Amino acid sequence: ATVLLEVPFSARGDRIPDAVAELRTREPIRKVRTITGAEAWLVSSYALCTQVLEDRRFSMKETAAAGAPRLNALTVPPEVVNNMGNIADAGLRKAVMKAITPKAPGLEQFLRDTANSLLDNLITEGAPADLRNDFADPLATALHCKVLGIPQEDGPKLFRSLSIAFMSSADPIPAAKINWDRDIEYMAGILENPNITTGLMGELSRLRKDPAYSHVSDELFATIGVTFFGAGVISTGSFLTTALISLIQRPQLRNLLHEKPELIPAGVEELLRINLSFADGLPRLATADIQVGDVLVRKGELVLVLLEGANFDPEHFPNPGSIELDRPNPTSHLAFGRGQHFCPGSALGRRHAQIGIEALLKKMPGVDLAVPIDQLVWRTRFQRRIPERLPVLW
Ligand code: HEM
Ligand SMILES: Cc1ccc2cc(N)ccc2n1
Ligand SMILES: Cc1ccc2cc(N)ccc2n1
Repeated sequence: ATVLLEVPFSARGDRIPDAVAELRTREPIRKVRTITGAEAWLVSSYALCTQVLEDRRFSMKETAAAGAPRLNALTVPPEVVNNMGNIADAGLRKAVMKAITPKAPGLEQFLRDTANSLLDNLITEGAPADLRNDFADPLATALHCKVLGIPQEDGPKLFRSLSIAFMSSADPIPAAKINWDRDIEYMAGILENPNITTGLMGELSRLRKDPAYSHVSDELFATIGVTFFGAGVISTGSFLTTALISLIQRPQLRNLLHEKPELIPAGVEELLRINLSFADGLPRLATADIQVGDVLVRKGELVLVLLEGANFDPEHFPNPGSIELDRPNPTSHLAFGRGQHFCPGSALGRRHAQIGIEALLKKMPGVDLAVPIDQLVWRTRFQRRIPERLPVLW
């Protein structure tokens, strides 16, 4: 006897397992067991993934209900899974969205200046350099301090919560509550701090004292700061790190982007499409009985939308494992989701990766891995796939 197929399949972010294409062809929705022991429906074709993400009867918020089959344990309060919903209900969606666009005056120059300073410090120190810990993550942390309006020197301590906050664990994590409560107290202090007048926290601090928002809770305001810092920093640092691996492993493309930097936006869109940074399918709970392909998903069951299942589907992206800069459907991948919950940080995430890549290719045009690829250590039981260190020379 064999056991029910377990997810996730591999924590490696540098290769897609051959199993995914076999599942997609044979059984694009099928039962799997998650790390909690729950059953779920794993959805792996582009057609069926888009169906589930575009049907709100597959609910994000209901994944937090007591008693439901779980992908992993909550690392935040259950009402917090619903954070964007709550932002919208408080009338704060347009203001949050405006504050996190990469369009603010000087923001792109700040990203460039910060990427160049981090790269000059690595060049001074000499090879090997670690492009995750000493490049992509500090660039993500400095960008999000600037976008929030909070001091750059507060970025490292907020960042240190993330290796626990974004765990994908079978059981509750006592350190995640200690760090969440601390980080909420920090963001509540920021809303009372008269020096914080710019970015997303300066805007929320003003709206807090405006009569049109006098009954929005102080818990929501602090929560938006902790959730957007952590989600933005983990998502952009982890995607930049694993896109740098895919670029370094393609020297022909690396040289083409170095020679024609105007192609970096189209290269970043293909690196988003092939990115394996999400370690688990996106979870949803059925709120009704709904036909998905050959399966009737029933009310209360867990569905997992496998982003690389959709993004490597050759029926939608022919020659899916190849980076092609002239596809006719280049932004139609699911790297930022789809539907009601499509990432509000999409533009910021694209600009962070374009600027970090442009700066790296100008400063270190000979960048290459300093260890054999199989020597990267892939973090396990985490919501992202990331190498613990990314050693390069140039
Ligand atoms: C390359 C970088 C990023 C990637 C690949 C990314 C990916 C995603 C994906 C796949 C979703 C959908 C989750 C779902 O439907 O279950 C999402 C949602 C979200 N993202 Fe991003 N993200 C990125 C950057 C950011 C940034 C920069 C921020 C904020 C500063 C951010 C904040 C959020 C929030 C708050 C949600 C939940 C939206 C809702 O529930 O309606 N993300 N992200
Ligand atoms: C439930 C949830 C909430 C916020 C999220 C933010 C992201 N960048 C990615 C996935 C997210 N998922
Ligand atoms: C045997 C079985 C299996 C899964 C079911 C899910 C439901 N929502 C209702 C009845 C069910 N019955």
